[PDB]
Amino acid sequence: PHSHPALTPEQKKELSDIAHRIVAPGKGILAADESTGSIAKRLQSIGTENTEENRRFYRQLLLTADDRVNPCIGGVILFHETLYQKADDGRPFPQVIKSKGGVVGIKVDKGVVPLAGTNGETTTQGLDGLSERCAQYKKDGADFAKWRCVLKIGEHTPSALAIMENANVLARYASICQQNGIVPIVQPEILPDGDHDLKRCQYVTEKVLAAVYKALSDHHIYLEGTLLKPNMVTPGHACTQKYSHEEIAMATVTALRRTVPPAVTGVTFLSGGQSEEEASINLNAINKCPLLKPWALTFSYGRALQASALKAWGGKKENLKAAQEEYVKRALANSLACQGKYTPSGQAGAAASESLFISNHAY
Amino acid sequence: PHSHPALTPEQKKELSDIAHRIVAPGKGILAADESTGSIAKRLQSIGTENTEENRRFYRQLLLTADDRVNPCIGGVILFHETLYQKADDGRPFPQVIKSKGGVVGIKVDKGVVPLAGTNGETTTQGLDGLSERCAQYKKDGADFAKWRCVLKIGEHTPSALAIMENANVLARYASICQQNGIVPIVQPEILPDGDHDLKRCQYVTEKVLAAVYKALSDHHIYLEGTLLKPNMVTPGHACTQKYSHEEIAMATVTALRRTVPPAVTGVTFLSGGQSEEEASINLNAINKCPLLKPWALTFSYGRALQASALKAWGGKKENLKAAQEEYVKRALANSLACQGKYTPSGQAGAAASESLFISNHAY
Amino acid sequence: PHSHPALTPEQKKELSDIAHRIVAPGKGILAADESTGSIAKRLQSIGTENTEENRRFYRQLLLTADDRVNPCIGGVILFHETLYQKADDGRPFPQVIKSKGGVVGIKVDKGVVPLAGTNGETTTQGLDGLSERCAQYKKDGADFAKWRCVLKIGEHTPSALAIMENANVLARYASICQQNGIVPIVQPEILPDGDHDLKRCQYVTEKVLAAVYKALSDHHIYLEGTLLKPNMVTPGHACTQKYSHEEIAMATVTALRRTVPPAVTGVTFLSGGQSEEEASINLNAINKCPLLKPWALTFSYGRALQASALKAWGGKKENLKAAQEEYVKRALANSLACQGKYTPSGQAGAAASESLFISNHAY
Amino acid sequence: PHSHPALTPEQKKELSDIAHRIVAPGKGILAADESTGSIAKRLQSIGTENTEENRRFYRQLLLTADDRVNPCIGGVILFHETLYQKADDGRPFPQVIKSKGGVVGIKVDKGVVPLAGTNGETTTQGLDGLSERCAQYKKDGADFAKWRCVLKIGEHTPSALAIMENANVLARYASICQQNGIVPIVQPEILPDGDHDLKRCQYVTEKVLAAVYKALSDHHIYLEGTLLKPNMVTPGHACTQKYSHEEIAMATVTALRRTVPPAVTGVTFLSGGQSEEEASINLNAINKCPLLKPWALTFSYGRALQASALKAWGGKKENLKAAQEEYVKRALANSLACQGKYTPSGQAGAAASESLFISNHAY
Repeated sequence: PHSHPALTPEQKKELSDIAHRIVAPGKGILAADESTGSIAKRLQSIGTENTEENRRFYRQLLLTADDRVNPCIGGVILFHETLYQKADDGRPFPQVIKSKGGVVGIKVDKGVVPLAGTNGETTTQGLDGLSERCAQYKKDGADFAKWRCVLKIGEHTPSALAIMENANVLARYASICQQNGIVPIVQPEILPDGDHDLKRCQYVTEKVLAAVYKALSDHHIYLEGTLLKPNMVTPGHACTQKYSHEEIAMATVTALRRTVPPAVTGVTFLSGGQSEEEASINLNAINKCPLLKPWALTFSYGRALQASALKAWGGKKENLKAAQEEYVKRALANSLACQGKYTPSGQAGAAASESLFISNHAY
Repeated sequence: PHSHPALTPEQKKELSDIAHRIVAPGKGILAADESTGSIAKRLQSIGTENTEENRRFYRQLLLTADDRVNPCIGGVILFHETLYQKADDGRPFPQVIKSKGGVVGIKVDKGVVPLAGTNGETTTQGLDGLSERCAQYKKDGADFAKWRCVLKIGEHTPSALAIMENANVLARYASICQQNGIVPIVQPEILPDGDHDLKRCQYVTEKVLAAVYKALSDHHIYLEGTLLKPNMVTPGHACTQKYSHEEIAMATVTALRRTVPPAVTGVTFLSGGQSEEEASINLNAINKCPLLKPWALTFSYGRALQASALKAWGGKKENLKAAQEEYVKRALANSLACQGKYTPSGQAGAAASESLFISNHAY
Repeated sequence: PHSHPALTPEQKKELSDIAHRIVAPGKGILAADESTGSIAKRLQSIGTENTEENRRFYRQLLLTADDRVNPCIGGVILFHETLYQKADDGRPFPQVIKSKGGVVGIKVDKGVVPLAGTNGETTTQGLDGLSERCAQYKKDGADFAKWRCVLKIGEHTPSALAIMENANVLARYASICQQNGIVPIVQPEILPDGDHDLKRCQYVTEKVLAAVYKALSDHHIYLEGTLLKPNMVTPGHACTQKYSHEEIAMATVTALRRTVPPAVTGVTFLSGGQSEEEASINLNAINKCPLLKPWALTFSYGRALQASALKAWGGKKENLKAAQEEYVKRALANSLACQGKYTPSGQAGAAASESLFISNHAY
Repeated sequence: PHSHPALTPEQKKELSDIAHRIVAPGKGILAADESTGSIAKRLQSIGTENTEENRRFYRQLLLTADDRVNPCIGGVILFHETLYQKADDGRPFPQVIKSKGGVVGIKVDKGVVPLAGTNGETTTQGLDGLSERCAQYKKDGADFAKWRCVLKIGEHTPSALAIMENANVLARYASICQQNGIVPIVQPEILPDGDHDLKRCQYVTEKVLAAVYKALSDHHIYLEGTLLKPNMVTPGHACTQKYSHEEIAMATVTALRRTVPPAVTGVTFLSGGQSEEEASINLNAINKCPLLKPWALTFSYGRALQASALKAWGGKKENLKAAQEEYVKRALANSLACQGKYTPSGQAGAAASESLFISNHAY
């Protein structure tokens, strides 16, 4: 082959520094990049009207939490709208985040689209004008981008086409980001839907990650200047078998060790519909695995850090401090979990809200 | 594998019918899809200002060609602007085209962007919202589309990356079109730049087309519902070895036979910076090549069809008829070219001219 | 990519000449390259002993069928052993084939081996020292070779690995043959085993063929100096669905039209467990198909040419002429069929049962 | 996709155990697997005529080294012949190796052959019947195997065909080995020949290694049951720029971190023409590199351990005592280097006993 370096030693350093700040020991990411529609769903759930001020207010609640959260929050992913909003104090949101020590992030993909000739499989769009948008994003304080691709497990899925196409689009996305001084989060999300077991998800996860990394190589991506946002290796939600958190940990860590080169700065896990406490325990178990993990493994949770806070809010202005507190709490818990210092680990008799698929009711 | 019907019998018939209609014996394609920036160039070089009206009247000037052109033009590629323009008679352009018996085409790509880490190589964007766009274009009279990818020959180009990426993006575009009833014209354009010889161009052409058709296969593309708009196999514009028309025909056809499968309805050739006459002589030669050609070998020219017409016009509404006459003659000339029934009134056709590269000034 | 001529003009011409001779109009291939274990089975079924002497006689009988066979046989695929045996007059078997106007071929693969981590899939060995074997084989009268690869349709097969691998091994084999002056017959054989219907077989046939030609292109294979020996697109042997011959014909032609480039000199179909009649009938139908077929569509039958001749001989030298006329009959019949001239023969004792049950009735 | 366990957890256990035993901290591999041809070269140099007895005695000299080498040698690669030879005490070589705590390895490839249509590139053969040989080798005491694949850097090398094919063959060999309980050493050898600089060598290695691991994944290879035998990152033997061992180590470690998954048990570097001292200094530099290294970084030296021992021997039995001491010292010197605890007694000594390899008069 022949080389024509995409980045200079100076470009690589900036990307590497940013990537390292976000996942520094004890820190994770707050995913509060819910689209106007997604957020509308949540706000509706807690009986609050999906209004402009309301959205700007709920984001304030999170980004304006007391200094207690600072060493826990390394990065915050915002939606295009939020990025251009102001706080009560006047300060534009990206500033509030930076003053507290966090790196500003922005979701740039434009949704998933169906791939013809498959069984409900998709790919993601958003590459058009990405360079210009990323250029403008870096200008407006943003440093890391988010892009979501989704894969499904089934009898004939994920197919080779979905694996190939999704891997390629991720590499294209990452390439443009790196050119604009923006560290790209690679997010090949494998859906926990179905009744497949643990090994299956682990096999599929390994296959997927393998393709992903080879594509990044083809597109000449500076891996140090990237972060991996994968799904935890877990059994399907409908799976009848039960698994210990330590099994989940072992599955996940092993899968990553067989595919993710040590050059990748970090792995920020998705909650994948797990409960707040469950997400912590699993994360802690992961960091507690006796296997050599050369990358940082932390969190990139949305609902798993907001659930209780959203409820505590309920759209009530007076519940401000109280709701923020629930978030500060989830914050600390996860700061300890990414360090394997989060005590809550050995618990199951009253920790899993999925015993229905274990009961005779599933047979 | 396992089948998952990308299209129904009905959908396939429509694509095939449209496709076949475009390249019927004696018919070619007029490429009038120059974007605002490219059309400016033309009007600028002749001497008329880049006015919207000047562009509408100009394009009218082509599409209003008397019935003589009817059996010649099977399709016309339009740019978005032109699509919603009306002729002086009040009738919208797509309808005018149709009343003459031609099929309306629409360019859908958004230009080429750079592939980081390459030697000036690019890919093409346009996929975002392309599905909804095609559906709108179809309701509006468009039955086929055009997407231009470009590849270059150089000491280290085209590389594996550019080849894979361009063929992949093309397959994507082809899938989105076929879903919406629009026949996709696949354009893997290899530039004639450089001092490379005929054999080099033939070689890379073969490696490009091969990757392309493997790509269409993976994406489950309906070949019968597509068309290939490639470059003729010729030597580089700065090459020293002079070749006969027969030599370029034989090289072109052999490369196609080695890569393009029989199911592809037709091959619409690009001019490639060739003079109006050169294009007709070459095309004619390819059709006169003794080798078996199972697909249509016709044209999809732009400059080769409107060079003189544009000139004759000179922006003056009074130059109208003569300008139009130039076009008809190039339409007729080529109509016979794609049938191997054409002959320039020379002896062994028109000769070759000022090629400083095939002279003492190239050493 | 970057060229590096694998063959000189003369080498290409040699290969092309040979390939074209084998598939001249009205001609096909006699596949009599049964391995020691294969011919043993057929011999034992009729009670005849499996000795080199018995084999030499059986092969002798076929190889010297009356001159009426000359125009029907373009080539004969022999097993190693036979290439070195002589006819009763002391003349080397290949020379007996050459004398009759036929081309000599040799089996070169070393059989299929299990693929790990698959559902009983395989690949084919035989590469080691193949270039040396081919140089010698060429010296000894062989002009074309045969390499068999087996793919099986199942709920999840052929897998991406089996397809990729089998295509790669074929391309390596072909390359070696072409470097030693021998025409390689690409045999991507999909088994009729299973209860999959026609549609399923066509889809699988199309996916596998695309991969094959991409690999051949990747390994710089000269298509004109190759022959493709595939399966006709038919329903699985266990399929309950009844299909007419015209459907079988349309499916097979459609699949080839969509994947086999026109530069391929010819397609030599194998019988695939069909009866002698079925083989002639389906191939005739194939040559009747109203679609454009740029390549010679012929036969490469083993059982479809011998089954009846084997029942005439029955191990007794007395039945020499009886056996020979049977095969002469089947050759003449397929010669018509490969030209779409075969008149399907009426009830001739068969049409209830063919020849090889195992035997006829013994207690 | 869908899994089909190529190995049972127990087989996986055994493979993992072997791989770990080989590269235990402070241990490395002695590559004494020279073919009859290669060794004859070394013997000629010391006026020793290549004979069955001489070879057997030189191997015995090396293998009978005093017990200090035991904690240095985790394994020894042998050639077929040697596996069945016995030391003067009546016990077969494999038994002795094991007596000294070492694991026995065998070279299984059948050498390289040229790839058609490339700039003199090659691929490796040796797969035919490999499983049977593996079953035999295991029976006789071999626990791991060696397969050499050669890659060359130049103006247009390695080519995609060369990367693709070699990576694929390596994977096929690995699959076969693991099925027989033999730990396969993946050896994608990039030649130091040429005048390319450090940057190019590092860039090429990364691309090759990425391709290799993608192939291993595709073929379902158990990484924990394999080892990697790569070249160190160094400029070509014809390069004129001066590089320090620190730059060498940095380039080397970096490339590995970017491509080799943490699951790979160990990495055994090969001599690469380097002098004995150069090898130890470089291996040590590598271990002293401040970058995170998840896998064991050791050696698999042949000439970098035998050089002075052969010379010392000089074909004189008296020099037996002498020769053995030279070996033990290099081994002890490398046991330390693979632990980053080695130090040169001032200068080195390369140009004095050889003048180096590449291109003095190269064959």
